[PDB]
Amino acid sequence: TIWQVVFIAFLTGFLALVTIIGNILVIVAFKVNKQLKTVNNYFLLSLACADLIIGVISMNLFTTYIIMNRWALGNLACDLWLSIDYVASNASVMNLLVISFDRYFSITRPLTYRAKRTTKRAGVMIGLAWVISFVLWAPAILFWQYFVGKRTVPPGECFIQFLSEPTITFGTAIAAFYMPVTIMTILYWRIYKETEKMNCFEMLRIDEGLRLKIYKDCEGYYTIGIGHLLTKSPSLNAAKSELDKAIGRNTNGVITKDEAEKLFNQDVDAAVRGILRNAKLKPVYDSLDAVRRCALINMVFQMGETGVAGFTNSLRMLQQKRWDEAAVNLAKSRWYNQCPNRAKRVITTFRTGTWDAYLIKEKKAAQTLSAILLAFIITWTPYNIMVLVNTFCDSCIPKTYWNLGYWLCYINSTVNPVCYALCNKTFRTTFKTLLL
Ligand SMILES: C[N+]1(C)[C@@H]2C[C@@H](OC(=O)C(O)(c3cccs3)c3cccs3)C[C@H]1[C@@H]1O[C@@H]12
Repeated sequence: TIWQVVFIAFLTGFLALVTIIGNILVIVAFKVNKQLKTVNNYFLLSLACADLIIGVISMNLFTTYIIMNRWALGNLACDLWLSIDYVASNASVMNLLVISFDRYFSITRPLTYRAKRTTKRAGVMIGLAWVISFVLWAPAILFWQYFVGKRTVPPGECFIQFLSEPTITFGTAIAAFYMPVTIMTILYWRIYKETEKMNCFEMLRIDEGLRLKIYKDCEGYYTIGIGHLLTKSPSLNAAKSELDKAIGRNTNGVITKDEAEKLFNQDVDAAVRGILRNAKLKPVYDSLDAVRRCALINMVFQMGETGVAGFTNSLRMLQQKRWDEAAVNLAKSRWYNQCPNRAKRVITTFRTGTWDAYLIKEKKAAQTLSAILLAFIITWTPYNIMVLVNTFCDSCIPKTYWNLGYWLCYINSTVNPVCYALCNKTFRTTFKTLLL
């Protein structure tokens, strides 16, 4: 009978169609919307590119492989198929690594990486990923039968020769899947917790500013980098003494772009830990929303834990949601008189709720990473765990389970473009305007 084989093959063909029309919709949408011409979208573009080539070639040739239960198109066809397949998938997981380190460096490195990232740099990183994936797999497959001497793969099958042993296969699974997964997992949980601090920075870049030399605040106080007050005394000799105390060497005045970035984070974390430690700042910080929190930090980042602890009547109104009543309550202080230009933008935040005074695009959690990673894990885990199982025995895993797990790794490339439309609304309207 085996008509179910033809039926299932048609389903996989349908699945392959959904994959290729889903990925080409992403490619087209990116090149016609103009509003999606950002860096992170270009990473999703290449991810869609890798899913496209693996959804138009790999899924089709594997369908015929399980259909006729053999490989009857020579050895070169099998070698080139597995090469392109593995490279594309390895470029896919490296791309996921790129995205993971992308918006993580956008957090930890506001100046080194975040303030220096173009579409050209993205193409280099992606291009580098494909080159690495190429060198790792393509010569390893092709030039292996020309290395040992004779081909192990018999006419009628199609697999990898240097993955004969289950030990070397499991080792590759660790270094190419388990290791990237744990990293992306660690990074993601260090993004979801540290996404609120990204916008905390842009406020301090407007108020305090950025400079490598040593200047003076809106009152004549020595400060280097991003709002880091070295000292309060009008003496330059002792000002640099505190500067070199934070760096580690004789800067003789000026610093670099990475040093200023480092000294910035040392004062922000000290402020936040200065809020939680303080008995009059901790309940206030926990009574405000995540958006109103950076505004409070801006006060602590400047005045200090003590300076903000001197506003008793003010902190009481913040907890009691007396925003407009606290807006005028903060307009009667030395801070509002000495450096008033920035105070107008801080107080406005406490009475409205949004940062329309500072403008700045809002950034909340990782809306894209959660979908694509969970999809990537759930789909590929039944295969890699099966490799772990296959390692400690032989006939413990049937060929059917290998084919299914191989297909589960294929639907990963199918769900990935669907994850794009199941998140951002800009991708939604662009997938809707198309096709008409
Ligand atoms: C979807 N794939 C195309 C197929 C199944 C998956 O296989 C895996 O997840 C593996 O750990 C292994 C494949 C083979 C031995 S260990 C990876 C390989 C490369 C990057 S991760 C991922 C890729 C890989 O080509 C196979």
